[PDB]
Amino acid sequence: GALRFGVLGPVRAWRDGETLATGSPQQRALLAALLLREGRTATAGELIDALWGEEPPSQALAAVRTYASRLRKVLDPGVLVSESGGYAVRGLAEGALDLARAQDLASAAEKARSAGDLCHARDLLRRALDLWDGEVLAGVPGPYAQTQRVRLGEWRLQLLETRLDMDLDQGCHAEAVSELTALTAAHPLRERLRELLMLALYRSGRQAEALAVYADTRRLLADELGV
DNA sequence: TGCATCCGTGAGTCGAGGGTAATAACCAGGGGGAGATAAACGAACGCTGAACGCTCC
Repeated sequence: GALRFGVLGPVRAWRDGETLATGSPQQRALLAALLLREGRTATAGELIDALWGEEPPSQALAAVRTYASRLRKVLDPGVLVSESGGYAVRGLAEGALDLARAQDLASAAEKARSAGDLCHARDLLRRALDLWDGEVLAGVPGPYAQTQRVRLGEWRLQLLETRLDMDLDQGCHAEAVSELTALTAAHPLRERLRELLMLALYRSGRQAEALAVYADTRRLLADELGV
Protein backbone atom coordinates (compact mmCIF):
# COMPACT_ATOMS: atom_id res chain seq x y z
CA GLY A 1 0.00 0.00 0.00
CA ALA A 2 3.06 2.25 -0.07
CA LEU A 3 2.45 5.07 -2.53
CA ARG A 4 5.62 6.05 -4.38
CA PHE A 5 6.06 9.03 -6.69
CA GLY A 6 8.76 9.91 -9.18
CA VAL A 7 9.82 13.46 -10.02
CA LEU A 8 13.59 13.08 -10.52
CA GLY A 9 12.90 11.66 -13.99
CA PRO A 10 9.76 11.03 -15.99
CA VAL A 11 6.70 11.84 -13.88
CA ARG A 12 5.72 8.41 -12.54
CA ALA A 13 3.60 7.03 -9.73
CA TRP A 14 3.87 3.58 -8.20
CA ARG A 15 1.77 1.41 -5.93
CA ASP A 16 3.62 -1.64 -4.51
CA GLY A 17 6.10 -1.27 -7.37
CA GLU A 18 3.36 -1.33 -10.04
CA THR A 19 3.28 1.73 -12.29
CA LEU A 20 0.06 3.77 -12.31
CA ALA A 21 -1.08 5.41 -15.55
CA THR A 22 -0.07 9.02 -14.72
CA GLY A 23 -1.84 10.35 -17.82
CA SER A 24 -1.26 13.37 -20.03
CA PRO A 25 1.77 15.69 -19.73
CA GLN A 26 -0.59 18.41 -18.48
CA GLN A 27 -1.93 15.91 -15.97
CA ARG A 28 1.71 15.15 -15.16
CA ALA A 29 2.27 18.91 -14.92
CA LEU A 30 -0.58 19.24 -12.40
CA LEU A 31 0.81 16.37 -10.30
CA ALA A 32 4.38 17.73 -10.43
CA ALA A 33 3.23 21.26 -9.49
CA LEU A 34 1.61 19.85 -6.33
CA LEU A 35 4.32 17.31 -5.50
CA LEU A 36 7.11 19.91 -5.67
CA ARG A 37 5.09 22.22 -3.39
CA GLU A 38 5.39 19.67 -0.51
CA GLY A 39 1.78 19.81 0.66
CA ARG A 40 1.30 23.57 0.32
CA THR A 41 -2.02 24.44 -1.29
CA ALA A 42 -1.90 25.70 -4.87
CA THR A 43 -4.73 28.08 -5.76
CA ALA A 44 -6.58 27.65 -9.07
CA GLY A 45 -4.92 30.88 -10.20
CA GLU A 46 -1.42 29.53 -9.55
CA LEU A 47 -2.33 26.26 -11.29
CA ILE A 48 -3.41 28.01 -14.51
CA ASP A 49 -0.12 29.93 -14.57
CA ALA A 50 1.83 26.73 -13.84
CA LEU A 51 0.33 24.85 -16.80
CA TRP A 52 0.13 27.51 -19.50
CA GLY A 53 1.84 30.69 -18.32
CA GLU A 54 0.71 33.89 -19.99
CA GLU A 55 -1.29 32.07 -22.72
CA PRO A 56 -4.05 29.99 -21.07
CA PRO A 57 -6.81 28.42 -23.16
CA SER A 58 -10.17 30.22 -22.97
CA GLN A 59 -11.63 27.32 -20.92
CA ALA A 60 -8.51 26.70 -18.77
CA LEU A 61 -10.47 26.60 -15.48
CA ALA A 62 -12.55 23.68 -16.76
CA ALA A 63 -9.38 21.94 -17.99
CA VAL A 64 -7.84 21.96 -14.49
CA ARG A 65 -11.05 20.41 -13.13
CA THR A 66 -10.97 17.77 -15.88
CA TYR A 67 -7.31 16.94 -15.25
CA ALA A 68 -7.80 16.79 -11.47
CA SER A 69 -10.84 14.49 -11.88
CA ARG A 70 -8.80 11.99 -13.91
CA LEU A 71 -6.03 11.90 -11.27
CA ARG A 72 -8.60 11.05 -8.58
CA LYS A 73 -9.50 7.95 -10.62
CA VAL A 74 -5.83 6.88 -10.70
CA LEU A 75 -4.76 7.93 -7.21
CA ASP A 76 -6.29 6.54 -4.03
CA PRO A 77 -9.08 8.52 -2.31
CA GLY A 78 -7.84 11.31 -0.02
CA VAL A 79 -4.29 11.99 -1.25
CA LEU A 80 -5.30 14.96 -3.48
CA VAL A 81 -7.52 17.10 -1.28
CA SER A 82 -9.42 20.18 -2.43
CA GLU A 83 -9.09 23.09 -0.02
CA SER A 84 -9.61 26.87 -0.37
CA GLY A 85 -10.52 26.54 -4.03
CA GLY A 86 -7.24 24.78 -4.80
CA TYR A 87 -5.53 21.40 -4.51
CA ALA A 88 -3.00 19.92 -2.11
CA VAL A 89 -1.29 16.57 -1.68
CA ARG A 90 -1.85 15.10 1.78
CA GLY A 91 -1.33 11.83 3.59
CA LEU A 92 2.02 10.97 2.02
CA ALA A 93 4.43 8.76 3.95
CA GLU A 94 7.92 10.03 4.72
CA GLY A 95 10.24 9.53 1.76
CA ALA A 96 7.34 8.91 -0.65
CA LEU A 97 8.87 11.56 -2.91
CA ASP A 98 12.25 10.65 -4.40
CA LEU A 99 13.20 14.34 -4.16
CA ALA A 100 12.19 14.37 -0.48
CA ARG A 101 14.00 11.07 0.21
CA ALA A 102 17.13 12.42 -1.50
CA GLN A 103 16.95 15.66 0.51
CA ASP A 104 17.18 13.87 3.88
CA LEU A 105 20.23 11.91 2.68
CA ALA A 106 21.75 15.08 1.20
CA SER A 107 21.17 16.92 4.48
CA ALA A 108 22.61 13.86 6.25
CA ALA A 109 25.64 14.12 3.95
CA GLU A 110 26.25 17.59 5.41
CA LYS A 111 25.85 16.01 8.85
CA ALA A 112 28.07 13.09 7.74
CA ARG A 113 30.69 15.56 6.47
CA SER A 114 30.52 17.60 9.69
CA ALA A 115 31.13 14.49 11.81
CA GLY A 116 34.08 13.53 9.60
CA ASP A 117 32.63 10.21 8.40
CA LEU A 118 33.43 10.91 4.76
CA CYS A 119 32.95 7.24 3.82
CA HIS A 120 29.29 7.27 4.90
CA ALA A 121 28.87 10.61 3.10
CA ARG A 122 30.22 9.07 -0.13
CA ASP A 123 27.77 6.13 -0.05
CA LEU A 124 24.71 8.21 0.96
CA LEU A 125 25.35 10.86 -1.71
CA ARG A 126 25.87 8.05 -4.26
CA ARG A 127 22.37 6.68 -3.54
CA ALA A 128 20.95 10.18 -4.12
CA LEU A 129 22.48 10.61 -7.58
CA ASP A 130 21.22 7.17 -8.70
CA LEU A 131 17.67 8.44 -8.04
CA TRP A 132 18.01 10.75 -11.06
CA ASP A 133 16.30 8.70 -13.79
CA GLY A 134 17.44 10.84 -16.69
CA GLU A 135 16.18 14.31 -17.54
CA VAL A 136 14.15 15.88 -14.72
CA LEU A 137 10.48 16.55 -15.61
CA ALA A 138 10.86 14.82 -18.99
CA GLY A 139 8.18 15.78 -21.52
CA VAL A 140 6.37 18.12 -19.12
CA PRO A 141 5.50 21.50 -20.71
CA GLY A 142 4.93 24.84 -19.04
CA PRO A 143 6.87 27.65 -17.35
CA TYR A 144 6.63 26.22 -13.83
CA ALA A 145 7.84 22.84 -15.08
CA GLN A 146 10.66 24.63 -16.89
CA THR A 147 11.68 26.50 -13.72
CA GLN A 148 11.68 23.32 -11.65
CA ARG A 149 13.68 21.61 -14.41
CA VAL A 150 16.18 24.49 -14.13
CA ARG A 151 16.24 24.30 -10.32
CA LEU A 152 16.85 20.55 -10.04
CA GLY A 153 19.45 20.39 -12.81
CA GLU A 154 21.44 23.08 -11.02
CA TRP A 155 20.88 21.38 -7.64
CA ARG A 156 22.16 18.05 -9.01
CA LEU A 157 25.47 19.73 -9.94
CA GLN A 158 25.92 21.01 -6.37
CA LEU A 159 25.61 17.49 -4.99
CA LEU A 160 28.05 16.15 -7.61
CA GLU A 161 30.52 18.98 -6.89
CA THR A 162 30.32 18.25 -3.14
CA ARG A 163 30.81 14.49 -3.64
CA LEU A 164 33.76 15.09 -6.00
CA ASP A 165 35.55 17.19 -3.35
CA MET A 166 35.49 14.15 -1.04
CA ASP A 167 36.92 11.94 -3.84
CA LEU A 168 39.98 14.17 -4.19
CA ASP A 169 40.48 14.16 -0.42
CA GLN A 170 40.28 10.34 -0.28
CA GLY A 171 42.67 9.60 -3.16
CA CYS A 172 40.14 8.36 -5.76
CA HIS A 173 41.73 10.61 -8.40
CA ALA A 174 41.96 8.17 -11.32
CA GLU A 175 38.28 7.19 -11.33
CA ALA A 176 37.08 10.80 -10.89
CA VAL A 177 39.25 12.35 -13.64
CA SER A 178 37.50 10.26 -16.35
CA GLU A 179 33.97 11.29 -15.31
CA LEU A 180 35.15 14.91 -14.91
CA THR A 181 36.07 15.02 -18.62
CA ALA A 182 32.40 14.43 -19.46
CA LEU A 183 31.18 17.16 -17.08
CA THR A 184 33.46 19.88 -18.48
CA ALA A 185 32.45 18.87 -22.00
CA ALA A 186 28.77 19.01 -20.97
CA HIS A 187 29.13 22.24 -18.93
CA PRO A 188 31.85 24.15 -20.79
CA LEU A 189 31.39 27.44 -18.94
CA ARG A 190 31.49 25.67 -15.55
CA GLU A 191 34.98 26.56 -14.35
CA ARG A 192 34.59 24.59 -11.07
CA LEU A 193 34.62 21.23 -12.90
CA ARG A 194 37.83 22.19 -14.72
CA GLU A 195 39.40 23.22 -11.39
CA LEU A 196 38.71 19.73 -9.98
CA LEU A 197 39.87 18.16 -13.27
CA MET A 198 43.12 20.17 -13.24
CA LEU A 199 43.98 19.06 -9.68
CA ALA A 200 43.07 15.40 -10.31
CA LEU A 201 45.12 15.33 -13.54
CA TYR A 202 48.19 16.77 -11.75
CA ARG A 203 47.86 14.28 -8.87
CA SER A 204 47.84 11.55 -11.56
CA GLY A 205 51.32 12.82 -12.55
CA ARG A 206 50.02 14.60 -15.67
CA GLN A 207 51.30 18.04 -14.61
CA ALA A 208 51.96 19.29 -18.17
CA GLU A 209 48.41 18.40 -19.23
CA ALA A 210 46.90 20.40 -16.33
CA LEU A 211 48.39 23.63 -17.75
CA ALA A 212 46.88 22.74 -21.14
CA VAL A 213 43.46 22.69 -19.43
CA TYR A 214 44.28 26.15 -18.03
CA ALA A 215 45.18 27.50 -21.48
CA ASP A 216 41.87 26.22 -22.86
CA THR A 217 39.75 27.68 -20.02
CA ARG A 218 41.16 31.25 -20.34
CA ARG A 219 40.66 31.01 -24.12
CA LEU A 220 36.98 30.00 -23.82
CA LEU A 221 36.13 32.87 -21.47
CA ALA A 222 38.06 35.47 -23.51
CA ASP A 223 36.88 34.32 -26.96
CA GLU A 224 33.24 33.60 -26.19
CA LEU A 225 32.51 36.00 -23.30
CA GLY A 226 35.53 38.30 -22.81
CA VAL A 227 35.95 37.62 -19.07
C1' DT B 1 -45.08 124.68 35.44
C1' DG B 2 -40.70 123.44 38.02
C1' DC B 3 -38.43 120.18 41.02
C1' DA B 4 -37.03 115.44 42.37
C1' DT B 5 -35.47 110.63 41.04
C1' DC B 6 -33.76 106.66 38.74
C1' DC B 7 -32.23 104.28 34.84
C1' DG B 8 -29.23 103.30 31.09
C1' DT B 9 -24.42 103.76 28.90
C1' DG B 10 -19.31 103.92 28.62
C1' DA B 11 -15.05 103.72 30.62
C1' DG B 12 -6.98 101.37 25.98
C1' DT B 13 -3.44 98.68 24.25
C1' DC B 14 -1.35 94.23 23.03
C1' DG B 15 0.87 89.98 26.15
C1' DA B 16 -0.66 85.10 30.18
C1' DG B 17 -4.36 80.93 30.09
C1' DG B 18 -8.72 75.52 30.22
C1' DG B 19 -13.17 71.60 34.89
C1' DT B 20 -17.81 74.38 38.53
C1' DA B 21 -23.36 70.93 43.40
C1' DA B 22 -27.32 67.13 45.72
C1' DT B 23 -32.49 63.56 47.86
C1' DA B 24 -38.38 57.57 49.74
C1' DA B 25 -37.58 54.62 46.44
C1' DC B 26 -39.67 50.87 44.03
C1' DC B 27 -43.20 46.39 41.33
C1' DA B 28 -45.60 46.24 37.78
C1' DG B 29 -46.55 46.06 33.19
C1' DG B 30 -45.20 46.28 28.77
C1' DG B 31 -43.64 48.06 24.36
C1' DG B 32 -39.76 48.12 20.88
C1' DG B 33 -35.38 47.72 18.67
C1' DA B 34 -30.90 44.97 18.91
C1' DG B 35 -28.81 40.52 18.20
C1' DA B 36 -29.53 34.85 17.11
C1' DT B 37 -31.57 30.16 12.98
C1' DA B 38 -33.88 27.82 8.02
C1' DA B 39 -35.32 28.95 2.95
C1' DA B 40 -34.88 30.88 -1.79
C1' DC B 41 -31.58 31.08 -6.04
C1' DG B 42 -27.31 30.75 -8.97
C1' DA B 43 -21.85 29.89 -9.19
C1' DA B 44 -17.37 26.73 -7.77
C1' DC B 45 -16.42 21.70 -8.26
C1' DG B 46 -17.14 17.17 -9.54
C1' DC B 47 -17.09 13.19 -11.37
C1' DT B 48 -19.87 12.15 -15.03
C1' DG B 49 -17.28 10.76 -19.05
C1' DA B 50 -19.08 11.86 -23.29
C1' DA B 51 -17.69 13.75 -27.28
C1' DC B 52 -14.16 15.46 -30.24
C1' DG B 53 -9.58 15.48 -32.60
C1' DC B 54 -3.71 14.96 -31.86
C1' DT B 55 -0.28 12.41 -32.48
C1' DC B 56 1.55 7.13 -32.84
C1' DC B 57 1.99 2.44 -33.95
